[PDB]
Amino acid sequence: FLDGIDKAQEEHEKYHSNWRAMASDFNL
Amino acid sequence: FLDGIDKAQEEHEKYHSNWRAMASDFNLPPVVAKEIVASCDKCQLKGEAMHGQVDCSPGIWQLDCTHLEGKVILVAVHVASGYIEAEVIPAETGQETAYFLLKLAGRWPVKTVHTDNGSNFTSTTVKAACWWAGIKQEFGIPYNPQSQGVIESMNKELKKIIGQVRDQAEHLKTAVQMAVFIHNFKRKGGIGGYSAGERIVDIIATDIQTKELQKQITKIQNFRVYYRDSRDPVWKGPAKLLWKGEGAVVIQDNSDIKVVPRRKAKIIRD
Amino acid sequence: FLDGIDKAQEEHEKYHSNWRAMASDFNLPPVVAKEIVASCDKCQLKGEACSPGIWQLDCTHLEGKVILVAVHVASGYIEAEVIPAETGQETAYFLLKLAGRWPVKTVHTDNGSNFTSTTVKAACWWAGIKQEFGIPYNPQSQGVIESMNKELKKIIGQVRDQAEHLKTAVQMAVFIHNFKRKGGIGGYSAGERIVDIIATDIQTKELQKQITKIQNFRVYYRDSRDPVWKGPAKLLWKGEGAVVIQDNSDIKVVPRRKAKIIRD
Amino acid sequence: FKRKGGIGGYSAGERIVDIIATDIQTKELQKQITKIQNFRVYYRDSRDPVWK
DNA sequence: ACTGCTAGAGATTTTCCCGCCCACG
DNA sequence: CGTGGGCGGGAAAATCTCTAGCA
DNA sequence: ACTGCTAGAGATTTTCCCGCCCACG
DNA sequence: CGTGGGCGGGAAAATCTCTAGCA
Ligand SMILES: C[C@@H]1CCO[C@H]2Cn3cc(C(=O)NCc4ccc(F)cc4F)c(=O)c(O)c3C(=O)N12
Ligand SMILES: C[C@@H]1CCO[C@H]2Cn3cc(C(=O)NCc4ccc(F)cc4F)c(=O)c(O)c3C(=O)N12
Ligand SMILES: [Mg+2]
Ligand SMILES: [Mg+2]
Repeated sequence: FLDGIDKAQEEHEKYHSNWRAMASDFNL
Repeated sequence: FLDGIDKAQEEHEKYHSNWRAMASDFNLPPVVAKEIVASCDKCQLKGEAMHGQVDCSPGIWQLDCTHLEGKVILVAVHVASGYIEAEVIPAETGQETAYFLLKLAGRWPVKTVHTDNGSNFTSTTVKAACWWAGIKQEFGIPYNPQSQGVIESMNKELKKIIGQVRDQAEHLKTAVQMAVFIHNFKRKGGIGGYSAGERIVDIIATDIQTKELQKQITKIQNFRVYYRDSRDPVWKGPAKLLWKGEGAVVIQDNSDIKVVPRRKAKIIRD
Repeated sequence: FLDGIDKAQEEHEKYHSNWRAMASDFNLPPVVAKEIVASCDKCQLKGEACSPGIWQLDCTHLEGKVILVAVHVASGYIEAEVIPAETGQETAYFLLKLAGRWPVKTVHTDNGSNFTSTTVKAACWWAGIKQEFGIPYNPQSQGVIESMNKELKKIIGQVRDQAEHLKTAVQMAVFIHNFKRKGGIGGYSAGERIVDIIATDIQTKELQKQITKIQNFRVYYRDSRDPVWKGPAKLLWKGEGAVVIQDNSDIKVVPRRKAKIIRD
Repeated sequence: FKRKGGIGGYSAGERIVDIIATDIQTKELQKQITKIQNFRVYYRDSRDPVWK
């Protein structure tokens, strides 16, 4: 794959986000 | 007095023995053994074992200075939500911390500060600024950094994310701003999966909703509760009804928040 | 509960109130209120283009010293910062500070030389902020920005004897404009409006993030006195005894034993 | 405005204001405040830092 | 292929004893 | 007039926990 | 009059789902 | 030949616990 997963990967590249933040913000 | 008890005392004078040793060697009750243990002024133990409670009120903010790469960093943290804020200080002095506190008071509803007993946090400029802004000052135990440890844990977290974020930026403080942005917004979890930036909204939203609803309801609902207390027949009152229960109401007579049963109660309209 | 939906529908036909009024008044789940406000014809206004990220930027030069002023224009909140030297790095630093405190989504400014640096472009690329140059979002508050700057200069003319340095009096002035200026509909100084706007935006974007995964899902359902598995209807509220769905245009309730939820 | 009598000594336009004020107080506002002040409170007790 | 551990203090639960008194022989 | 049993009040014993110190 | 506290990792318990197959309409 | 319900196997979610570090 989804585009939200790829944008969560960009979020991980910029901020090293939590797993729950990426799961909540993109329904993962 | 038995002679073995006096010789137990002399044994404690020579060796500072256990209470169980004097109990077993002379067939003694443990009360007199712990008395003889308490008798010696050198037989003093390691203290008591329980932790205190740090206050959790929305008007309190913790503040502390820390050190990294030869620079001083001023951190302030709201206690209930964990919303953080940090800056690099030019020099450790009370006037720049007073300027930081004035920025904090201008941006947030701050009522009471609580720091340690450092030199910069005891300046006359900080006292004059807190008198100008009407901020109650408070300090902790002079040699106990544990009451203020909640901001130290966040300093640890801040430097840990600073370790993750130092390579992206040239200067230190740019990465510091990026890190405080990351922790205030990007880091989720805690109580209900939110960042601290949402809880600091929700706490003040409940603050400027619930007590205003309470002020609107306290002028309308005014019930006078007379109560027959336990072990007695005296109908005492009147008390202010806080909330009507199903089998037990809650009231306040003068200062006692009491859960008095409704069968032992009597509610008057005015 | 379920019989108030039609009297919310005729209410939205006569008066066209939003989902919050029909949700809080009729004690409904807000998803059926958002679908009632969604199914209307003349209640379909514009999109986002409201915004909590309405932020005006304006520079001034007072006492030969630069003051950069930001305004949260959705709530009328305003603050500023004393800047020593006019460069894009200072504006990017202040913009990253504003992004760290509040969720800055869009900024409105002019085409000034200090605000057009590539450092600010890299900062807003790392932040993800829509940017406007010279374009007002709406021309009502356009003069009000300048009038608030003049109001803050009047507050500076009040409190210049309250502090020695420029920025200390500036912080006292923004404290006064945050708290010592009352009025309005319910006596809000400056912060209660912006925390109300931010709380409502957070709640409605949580509702958007909740509902954006439900519309992918399918509910195949049969009825009571029926074995014909109809669908796939759209889920509104998953319940323990009754599940709310919509098949074509009707808000229906179903037993969970008659339900079948596709996970994608 | 200027013909005052009755119980409380008001005129007509003031008595109707006080009467409909008491009416809108006792009509729905008490029930509205008592049905909105139910909330969610997290807390901890003494000698234990685990919030409940 | 190696590894955190141990003495003491309230605190709290679990359990005999005694006296006693109310219920019975 | 001569016993029994539970209770309750108190002592006292086993365990929970928990803490600070070893640099 | 003051007060230890907080983010993360296995681990363990609690709980939907699905498919299926054995028991039944 | 046409359905229902428990089971089991697996996912997955809420909580227990426990530690590292703040000089
Ligand atoms: C010169 C050798 C060479 C190898 O390294 C050093 C350093 N060291 C450090 C501690 C120490 O930190 N004790 C306090 C402590 C803290 C935590 C914990 F879990 C256990 C603890 F004992 C010692 O006791 C010790 O003997 C030594 C030592 O001998 N040496
Ligand atoms: C110069 C002021 C004057 C007063 O005394 C000093 C010394 N100090 C020491 C620590 C420290 O050891 N933190 C680690 C830690 C260890 C155990 C625990 F339970 C809690 C903890 F935070 C600080 O954090 C700190 O800020 C200070 C400080 O500021 N000062
Ligand atoms: Mg300190
Ligand atoms: Mg410290």
